[PDB]
Amino acid sequence: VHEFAKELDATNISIDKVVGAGEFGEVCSGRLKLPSKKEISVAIKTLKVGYTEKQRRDFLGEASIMGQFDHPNIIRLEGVVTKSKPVMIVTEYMENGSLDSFLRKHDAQFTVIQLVGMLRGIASGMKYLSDMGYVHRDLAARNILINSNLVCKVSDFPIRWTSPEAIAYRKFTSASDVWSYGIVLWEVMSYGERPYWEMSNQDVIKAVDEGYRLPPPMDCPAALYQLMLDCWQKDRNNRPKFEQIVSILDKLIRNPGSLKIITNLLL
Ligand SMILES: NC(=O)c1c(N)n(-c2ccc(NC(=O)Nc3cccc(C(F)(F)F)c3)cc2)c2nc3ccccc3nc12
Repeated sequence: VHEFAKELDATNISIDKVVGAGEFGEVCSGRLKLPSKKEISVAIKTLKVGYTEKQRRDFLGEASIMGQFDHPNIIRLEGVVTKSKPVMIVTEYMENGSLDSFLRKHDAQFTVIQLVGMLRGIASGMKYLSDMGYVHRDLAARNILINSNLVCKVSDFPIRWTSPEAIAYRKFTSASDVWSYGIVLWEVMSYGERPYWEMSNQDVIKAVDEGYRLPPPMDCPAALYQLMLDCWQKDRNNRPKFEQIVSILDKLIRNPGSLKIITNLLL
């Protein structure tokens, strides 16, 4: 793990609060004193006490992966603590939490441009990840974190987010991430509505396979809805690349004049 993750000295780490239960144990908020003496807020993921050797492997393997990325829209790994206890992964702090929860608290309270800003950020981090040959496989609004300036960053802590072919025979590529991105794009313009709500999973699979798609969110610009449908092409070879998605979003930020055109599943 130490090839990509720095071993932090625990005396440099202060715990301030428990802010959630994660999968391998709790997540906390705290501060990290860097070698240069600067102090930053961090999120601190603790490995649960009484962990098995395997959960350790997996807990840290997440840090091996994260430590390979250095990008403004990917969660930054500050380091790990393994030569003392509890075992920790320390990451940059994101004040406004998961994106889906955050947007649900603020239904219809942002401008279309603010929302596109969030989406641009996500698209840019994914462009980087796919450039490194990484397929995320769990790209979803709940795995996107958003900081106090509304900057969104890909993270990773699922039928509704998965492409038909990935569901069908585990064909996971960057194009299946692009499918998931279109779902994220729906989640954002919907302010955190569950994709396909509570439909039986069997019917989510079946409906999408027959050509049905999520409907446009309320007041959704045509441009963003068409982008969702492009992301949701049945033929994975026909989906945009992340680089094209970023380019499209950069255009809509330049001219909100394009966004003026406004638009149960649709076939
Ligand atoms: N508020 C924050 O700043 C939080 C924060 N940074 N984390 C947190 C801790 C660990 C992760 N881990 C990862 O993102 N792992 C990971 C694994 C594979 C790939 C990638 C990626 F590179 F980005 F593709 C990341 C993600 C997020 C949280 N996990 C939480 C879990 C539950 C509740 C709140 C949480 N808050 C936070």
